[PDB]
Amino acid sequence: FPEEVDVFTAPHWRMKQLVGLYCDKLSKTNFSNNNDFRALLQSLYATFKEFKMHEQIENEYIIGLLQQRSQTIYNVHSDNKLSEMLSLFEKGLKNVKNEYEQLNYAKQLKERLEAFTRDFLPHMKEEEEVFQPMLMEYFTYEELKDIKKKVIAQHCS
Ligand SMILES: [Fe+3]
Ligand SMILES: [Fe+3]
Repeated sequence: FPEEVDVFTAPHWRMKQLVGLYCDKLSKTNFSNNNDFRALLQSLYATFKEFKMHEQIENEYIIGLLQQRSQTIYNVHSDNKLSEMLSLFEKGLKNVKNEYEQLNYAKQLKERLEAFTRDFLPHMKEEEEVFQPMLMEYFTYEELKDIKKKVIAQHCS
């Protein structure tokens, strides 16, 4: 699809960049060290806050509009369980004090992140492969250009 009407590709480039970044940080983190541990969780909190913003922008500026026009999207836009990811990080930052707790938490953190990323990727793929074509049908080219402008503005501060 032409770039100027593509409402998912650039934002998803950023989200994918962020996934790569936290996967790298996760692999290098020494979970036995409290400073490494906290730094990782603070980074995750920031990243997943941006994920949360991303989904919100989509709901408000894209999906909301699309659902109003198509009338055929019955479950639509998954949730990705971001609030619960954030609550997990918060518990690590607030309740984990020593090495035993850090290493037990780490096992669960890794499992939960793997699960999230396993769902996040297909979620983004569906938007690109299913929603984008639909937008092409229910909006004019110029309408989509304007939607993209708003979407980019919200994503980029
Ligand atoms: Fe989404
Ligand atoms: Fe998305």
